[PDB]
Amino acid sequence: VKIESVAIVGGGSSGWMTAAALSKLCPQLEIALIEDPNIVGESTLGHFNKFLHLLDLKDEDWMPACNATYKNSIRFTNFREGKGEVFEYPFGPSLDVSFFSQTDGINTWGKLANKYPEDFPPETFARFVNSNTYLAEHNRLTRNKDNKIPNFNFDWDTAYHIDAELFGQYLKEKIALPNGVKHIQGKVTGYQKESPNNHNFKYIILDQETAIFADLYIDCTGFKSLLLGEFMGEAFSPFSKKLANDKAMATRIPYENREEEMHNVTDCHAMKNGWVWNIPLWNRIGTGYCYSSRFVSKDDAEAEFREHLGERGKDAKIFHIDIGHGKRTRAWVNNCVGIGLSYGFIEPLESTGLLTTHENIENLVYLINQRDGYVTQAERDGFNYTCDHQIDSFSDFVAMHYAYSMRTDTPYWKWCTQMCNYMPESMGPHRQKQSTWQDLSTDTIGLNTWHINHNGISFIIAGHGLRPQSYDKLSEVLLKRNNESDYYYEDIRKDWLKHYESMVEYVKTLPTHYEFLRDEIYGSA
Amino acid sequence: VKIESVAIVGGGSSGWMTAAALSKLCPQLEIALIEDPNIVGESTLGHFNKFLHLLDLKDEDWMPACNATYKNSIRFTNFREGKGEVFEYPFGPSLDVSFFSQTDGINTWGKLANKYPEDFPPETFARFVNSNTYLAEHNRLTRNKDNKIPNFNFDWDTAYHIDAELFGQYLKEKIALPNGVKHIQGKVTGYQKESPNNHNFKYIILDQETAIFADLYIDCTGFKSLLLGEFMGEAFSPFSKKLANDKAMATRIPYENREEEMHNVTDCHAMKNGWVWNIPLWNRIGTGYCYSSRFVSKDDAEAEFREHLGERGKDAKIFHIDIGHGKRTRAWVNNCVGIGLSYGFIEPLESTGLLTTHENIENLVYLINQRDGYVTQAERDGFNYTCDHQIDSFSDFVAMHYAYSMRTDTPYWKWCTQMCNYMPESMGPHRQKQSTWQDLSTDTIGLNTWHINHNGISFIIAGHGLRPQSYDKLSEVLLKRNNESDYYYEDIRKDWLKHYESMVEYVKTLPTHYEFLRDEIYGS
Amino acid sequence: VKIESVAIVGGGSSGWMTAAALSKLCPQLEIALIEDPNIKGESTLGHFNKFLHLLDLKDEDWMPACNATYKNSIRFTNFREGKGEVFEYPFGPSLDVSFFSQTDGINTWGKLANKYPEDFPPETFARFVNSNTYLAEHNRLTRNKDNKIPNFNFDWDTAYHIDAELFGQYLKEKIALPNGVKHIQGKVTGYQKESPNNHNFKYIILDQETAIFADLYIDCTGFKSLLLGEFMGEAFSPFSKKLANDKAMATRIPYENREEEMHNVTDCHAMKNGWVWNIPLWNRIGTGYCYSSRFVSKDDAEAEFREHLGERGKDAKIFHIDIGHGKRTRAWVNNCVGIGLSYGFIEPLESTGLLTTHENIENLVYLINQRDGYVTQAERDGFNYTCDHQIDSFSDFVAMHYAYSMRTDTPYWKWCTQMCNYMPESMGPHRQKQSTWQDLSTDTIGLNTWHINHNGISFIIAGHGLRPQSYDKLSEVLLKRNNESDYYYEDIRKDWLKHYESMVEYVKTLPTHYEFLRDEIY
Repeated sequence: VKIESVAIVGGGSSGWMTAAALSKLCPQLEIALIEDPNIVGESTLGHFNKFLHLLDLKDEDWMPACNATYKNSIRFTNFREGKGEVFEYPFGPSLDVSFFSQTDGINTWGKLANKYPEDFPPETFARFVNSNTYLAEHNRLTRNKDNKIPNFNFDWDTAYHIDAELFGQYLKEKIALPNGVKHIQGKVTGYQKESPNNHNFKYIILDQETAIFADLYIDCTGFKSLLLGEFMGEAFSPFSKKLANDKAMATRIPYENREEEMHNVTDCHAMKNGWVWNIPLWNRIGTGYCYSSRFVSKDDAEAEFREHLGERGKDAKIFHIDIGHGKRTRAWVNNCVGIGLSYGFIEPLESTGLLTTHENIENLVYLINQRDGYVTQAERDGFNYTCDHQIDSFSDFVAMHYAYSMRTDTPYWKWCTQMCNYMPESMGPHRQKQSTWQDLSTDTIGLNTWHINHNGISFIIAGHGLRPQSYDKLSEVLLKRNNESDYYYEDIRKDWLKHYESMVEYVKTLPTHYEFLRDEIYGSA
Repeated sequence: VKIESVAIVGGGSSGWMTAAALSKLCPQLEIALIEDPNIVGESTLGHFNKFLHLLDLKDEDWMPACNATYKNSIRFTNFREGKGEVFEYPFGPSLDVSFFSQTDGINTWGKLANKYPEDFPPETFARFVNSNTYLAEHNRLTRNKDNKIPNFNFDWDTAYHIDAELFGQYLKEKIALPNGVKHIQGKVTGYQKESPNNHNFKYIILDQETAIFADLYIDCTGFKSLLLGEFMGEAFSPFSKKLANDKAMATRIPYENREEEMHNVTDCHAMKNGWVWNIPLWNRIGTGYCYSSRFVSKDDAEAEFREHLGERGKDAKIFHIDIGHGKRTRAWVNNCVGIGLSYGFIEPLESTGLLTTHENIENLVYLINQRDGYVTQAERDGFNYTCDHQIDSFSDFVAMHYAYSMRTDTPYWKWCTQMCNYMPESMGPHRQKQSTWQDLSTDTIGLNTWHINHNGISFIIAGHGLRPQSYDKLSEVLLKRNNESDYYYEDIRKDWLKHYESMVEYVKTLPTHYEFLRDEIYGS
Repeated sequence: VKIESVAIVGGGSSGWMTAAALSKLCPQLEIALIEDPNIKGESTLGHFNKFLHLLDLKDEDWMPACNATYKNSIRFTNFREGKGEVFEYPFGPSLDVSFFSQTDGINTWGKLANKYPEDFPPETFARFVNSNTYLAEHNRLTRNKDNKIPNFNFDWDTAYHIDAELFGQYLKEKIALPNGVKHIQGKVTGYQKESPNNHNFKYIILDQETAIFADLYIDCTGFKSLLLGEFMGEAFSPFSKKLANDKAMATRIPYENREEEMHNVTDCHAMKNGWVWNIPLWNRIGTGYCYSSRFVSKDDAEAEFREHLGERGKDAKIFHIDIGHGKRTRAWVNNCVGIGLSYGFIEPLESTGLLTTHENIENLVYLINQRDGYVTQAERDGFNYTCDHQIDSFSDFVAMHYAYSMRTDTPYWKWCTQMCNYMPESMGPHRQKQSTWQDLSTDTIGLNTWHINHNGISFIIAGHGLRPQSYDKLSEVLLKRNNESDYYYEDIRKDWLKHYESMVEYVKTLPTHYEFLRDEIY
């Protein structure tokens, strides 16, 4: 019954991330990884820091081995109104409450925005609640030893841009192979079930000859989903009802001015039929268009993409990917687990690429270390529920980036903002597992308030130009009960504007992203 | 593309309340109101104070222009047992915790009721948690300068009896027209959609000739629901599964003793097949029967109503109204929004008449002021959810007034209390959006407790003669674990009974409702 | 119109428990109990103490009248791994927080288990959070006058093993009959509804002759469910989707060494196709096999059971019962209420036998004392909701005892642990009324935490060898955010191990269960 041996099929980031984690955190396991000899930049979340910490990986050691750079924020260019306007979702555990009204809490920024519009445009919300914003905005970095950047923790509030394949190659050479992971070179061609009615793999077939025996098979074969989707036949739920993007093209561009260009951030540039990601690495920029075939041809999207990239557009080698934008109905089916794109994928607008991967890895390590590799159907059902809940949460969050945009300038954006219904279940009599659309609507229109329970939504709807109270006369009328006054907002305004001007001056004395990497991590170029 | 111009169809309270609010709080809007030249008293909630404050309306200015009087409570005569018994739902932000046991909180009154029944009949719950109750009970009023009436704020804890048509006429002359609302006299006869697939109104037609162009059309046509219901074809969900009342008749009665009769309160008198509202105005009493055609004829209901009104019943002119007791499945459909009875209506047992109106107005003003009139489908879906949730909440609350009655003396009351199932979805496997029936049942029978989360339910089930713990031996047994004691209830009893006797004495030194109105608002 | 008179059909524990409660707490009621002359041991919860306290019943008076003994814990032998391993669910109002990390709360024991495995095996969770555990473990009892056993209250944290029939006979003679409950000897043969459309009983028929008139009819007829199930036709929802056990056999075994054997606890011994209960009474041990006919024959289950009982297995008289393992879709239908097995039943793995009974009795007493016997449809619908919610909760809790076992040694245990899907609704878009499976899965795999909201689940999954954080490196990494340290766990370990060794020494000076009963009760 017990999982004693594991066969991982696939050797990308997902394969070696799984092999490394299992080899280090589950030493009781015998592990093999099957990789086909005969066969690109990505940004991470805060979540990634937990994975790195669990594997004892120091920035100094692994970052140079995969052209990694630092990431302090996701930047949204052209998303609100399609006129080059910018807003950040900076990394942070919690909103800095330092300049908040005692009585208005999180709603303080919105009242400032109503009273003093010229001083508090949408891009000021992030600055007003998160100082990581300043590092991102002026492309600077610091370990913040003396806490001179408020409520910023370098280790945990800074994530990474990585070459995922080289990251895998690092985990392979340094963690997996040394810990006795058996590297098997071969193509998985077929499988044998245990019996007509027992749908567990008895073994999988390598090169139409060799049978690989394992207690648990892990599918790290990406969009193919060879073991979970094909062999075990698990259905695929697409996200096409709230997310229109079903295609991606990707490319590598050389740096023109490497020091200036190697940004502290993943930029997301909204286009006519989707958005383009910008991922600075040590040696190059990784960039791609996520678009909707519903609204644009492959040829038209590529002409768009090249035009958008300028001179570096013309000779850029572009690779088209068919993206499984959705999830399998289950991650763990019989004696096979989907880890990475074999299970699920959200377009990386919230740098969610590796989420499907390290979440499932940590949840697998959790169950295997529970009772020496013994697991019940109840726990596997729990694994499926936990990781299903998560990808549904994140897919709704990503959908909100489109839903609240002001853009109606193309049929794509007219669909996203004016036609698509994001709350179809909301008029029914039953409470939804995924109810953030309903709850946000209640809090904003119903109660005229934000809440720290919006962890992330607040930065997105702020950047799209929404406020908890849309007009000041509304705020005024709520003070009238207990004969209160807003005059102290004049002091919050003056004091904060002063704090901003001096915070920018201090942040300009800090090393640039490139300088920090050169001096602290690389020691070179 | 953004809402720059608005066409409101319908005058009345709803039409002019919408025109005034939009004209003042959304100055960027071009506004027109279409009213058909060829064509009553009602009570408000606390909610109404927010509306008045948003429009800067001072009591001195608007009250005399629409025969308005003050309202401190909803009074329920004849609802528990059908024997003239009375209980109040007084206005208040929160339950006054002053005489509550630290350990029993809200359940203090119930334990007093069990221990000292003669001293704590059902009508004492309201007195014990809200002092506004005393103003309502002795027909007195005060601005409470020095806070000598505990936890009462005159501005916000006092609502109003108004003539709704004259209130609209005030908003028209003083706010809407001055702020450039374009008054168009005409009958809306038809409409033209934008295209085969675009179901937005391209324009609406006036007198089968003139096309009115607007970015957004607001339906204030009342029960007709001409734009939302008829033209946009939005379905109607009736409340007939929990609320039986589908008819109203209404009348105007002259005062016999105006000073004595012009009450601080909306009285709701339960009858054989529904209930009669009493709304004191400056110059008259507004009164009507809400009834169920399922259980009584129009002529039987009218004979009932006239008998109930006494001598003034005989010559009273009575106007019969067909009430759309329910909601459209959506308020905002394409480029048309329902505001008022065009969207929804709950019989005014909880003075909820204007709720469907000022809630939707405030939620519309909120979205229009967000990004200069630009709104997403997500926000309109949010608007529909918010205002649907609210009318479902309030319709359940109103249903609870019937459900928990002791009355089984007519087939109507036998249906309300013994036959109607108010919790049909509750035995299924899924959690309901509307779960107050389920939650109250769990709190009372399951956990033997009330909660401040029952904001309002507590006054109603208290008045119907329910307690969180139905018998004292139950309370006794829960203290027995850690050898704890109730002896201090003797002191809560004596101290409170003293506080009541002296509170009535103070309240009797205050001006009467009529005196207050005469001296502070009118000057007759 | 209001409940003035009540007819209880059935005279077991359920019948007389109902008659006694109503007669004492609802004096306004006229009460009759109909019992069939030709119709001829169980453990309780803490909740039973509330019932006893409501009826003013002192241990000294009622315990000897029904061969009652004391019960401080449910013990689970052979349930984790099928190798004689034991863990307790001891009685307690709350988890004792005395040795908990301020920052880790309930997760403290789990971190100790990871750091110091040899010192904190699964059986130590109960010891670490509940001292009642020590009384149960060393078969001792005390009134704890000086609170020398932390967070233990003798009156409320000690329940009972009772002969349920003799308990009913006591309530009959001492409370019900003296309070004027009218005892009617007869077989209920039929009924007449009020009209085509009014489905209320107008009366029920006794011996095909006599009509019994009552405002409210209470069905205490057990699995028969004559009034609720048969006459009112209320459907039965079985629990076979989560609980495989559909059969029970039961027996009486004499004591070999009564002093040593008369345990402080209900033992639940997991077998090949179910589990055997051990209920010590004053004069005998009551014992039975709950099993699944799906996985084992009646003859095979009985051979199993006799073998398990040893020498006194061979001559033991065994009584086979067909158990209605489920609930009626409603308890209160028209003017008839199901109380006891007529409404619902969970196999007594969580000593839940009397739950279906005293909870419905207390909920009925609650509504009747509200407005002098007047009740609305809303209140009756509320009664149905409350008592439906409860039996669904408890049936899920009982299912968790199987679901999380390590046993795969028979097809029965392979089914319970590796095949049965306990969370079928969980992948849907709607939130479930019953979502403890979903919420426990989220708390453990999702958030790597336990919660006091698991009141009881924690003892079961702890005993099955599960931890909130499964490995220590995971704990380490979560401290790293807010620069926190675990150093102080060395002191929690040493301090607690000291407290345990001295707690065992003190508990050994206390009287044994038998000594306590002999000196205090008999």
